[PDB]
Amino acid sequence: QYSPNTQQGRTSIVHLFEWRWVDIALECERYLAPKGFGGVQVSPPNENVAIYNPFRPWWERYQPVSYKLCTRSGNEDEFRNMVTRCNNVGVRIYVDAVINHMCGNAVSAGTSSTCGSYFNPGSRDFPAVPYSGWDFNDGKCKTGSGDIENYNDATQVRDCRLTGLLDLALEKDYVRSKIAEYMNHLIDIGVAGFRLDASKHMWPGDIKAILDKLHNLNSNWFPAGSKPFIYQEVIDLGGEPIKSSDYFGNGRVTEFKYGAKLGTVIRKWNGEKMSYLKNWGEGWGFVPSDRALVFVDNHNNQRGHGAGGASILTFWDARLYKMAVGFMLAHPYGFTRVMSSYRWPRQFQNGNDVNDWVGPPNNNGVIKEVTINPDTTCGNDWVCEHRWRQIRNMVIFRNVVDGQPFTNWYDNGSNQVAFGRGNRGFIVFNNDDWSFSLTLQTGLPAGTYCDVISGDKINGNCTGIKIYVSDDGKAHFSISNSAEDPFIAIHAESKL
Ligand SMILES: [Ca+2]
Ligand SMILES: [Cl-]
Repeated sequence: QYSPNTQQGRTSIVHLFEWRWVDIALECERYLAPKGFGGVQVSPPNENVAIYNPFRPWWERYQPVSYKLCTRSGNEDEFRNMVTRCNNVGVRIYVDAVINHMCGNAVSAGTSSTCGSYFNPGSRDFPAVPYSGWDFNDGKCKTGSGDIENYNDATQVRDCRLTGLLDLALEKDYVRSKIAEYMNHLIDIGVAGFRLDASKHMWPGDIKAILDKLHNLNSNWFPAGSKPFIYQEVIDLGGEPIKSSDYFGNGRVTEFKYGAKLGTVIRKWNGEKMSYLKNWGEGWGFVPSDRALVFVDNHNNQRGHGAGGASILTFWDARLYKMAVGFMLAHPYGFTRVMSSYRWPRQFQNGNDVNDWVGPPNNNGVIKEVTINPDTTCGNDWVCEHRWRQIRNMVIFRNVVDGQPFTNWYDNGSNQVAFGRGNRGFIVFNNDDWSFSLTLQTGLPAGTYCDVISGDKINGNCTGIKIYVSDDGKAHFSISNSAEDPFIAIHAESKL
């Protein structure tokens, strides 16, 4: 469960949030595979409630109506096609599995679903699965509202409705079996793993019982005995009765303290400084590295919808975001997930974005295609952070230094730090309000290296900054606080 099942040498996955299956298939072949990306986390592929008030919000996809592979992203044939083409190129697909609940209990009965399936929340009827009143925790929940009212009671957090969402009775074999049927369908199609949505709202033991029903990965692409990669979304900051360690026996867990603390440090909130990142990782109270799925932002906290709050860095904070992603991608702790989003009309009112519900770029509800510009950036409002040179090059940096130890740490006692990864890579950051100019020990073999943040290595030459490492491994670095990107990164494969 703990191994990503990525191709040897690929160390990150990217969340292609709300992308269509045909767009992902093309991206796998034209960019992800050649650029060395390990895999793609896709949006929930199962049928969901079509919500028109507000107009097709991104969160309607977290309200299942059935397990049919029929959504705004495409149909079952398009999904299968995408998994096949991506696998044939070495890029894995990870499915966002929404198995804790069905749709909101107050949603109107009818066929307002992405596949026309009929459902009736009020009477607990979802014929397309099928599920009935007997398959929900209505009688198990002990709160007066039937919803989760207090997170200090670990029992209601698991048996009651997360903000009205009908809660599946995951202790029942029938329900466990319907969910396994769905997941095994995806596994046999070729998916390498899953993100278990709302894992905090499920009992570790119920989750385990489901995973015990799962097939090994498709033997046409994966070695015999391969188990699906499992990462559970569990928001565990401080002081809750539920701990993310309770879920270590099922697979990895999302470490939400990672992006929250990286955000406060890089923003320099409340006296925090980059020099404190010396012992980043478990030393900061994070889960063990081999059980961590890390990221700077995710789809639900980049819009103020989740763990981290206002400290979270996103593409909106382009300069600081690149630096945070760079640090994450250079640092050995955990398995990294890169975010890929779409722009929406942010509208802050009283400190809150009232347009945080807006779904993906679309035409009358039909998701727009991802168009690629001549400079490799995307159009149609897709941000495509995974295509930003600084980010894309750091994804490669992580691949090149995979397995190398964390060494040669340097810091000025403030916000100017540097460190290397064995003798395969070196990275330098300047987040102080003054310039950095110093000769550092890089642990790298002598030679001329291209800085992969400012440029690229293109046919025996660098398009950006060049760094010269001496016989003793020392090298001079100059970064002004006015630089577009206040950090420099060089590695074995950017060497001239
Ligand atoms: Ca639950
Ligand atoms: Cl997540």
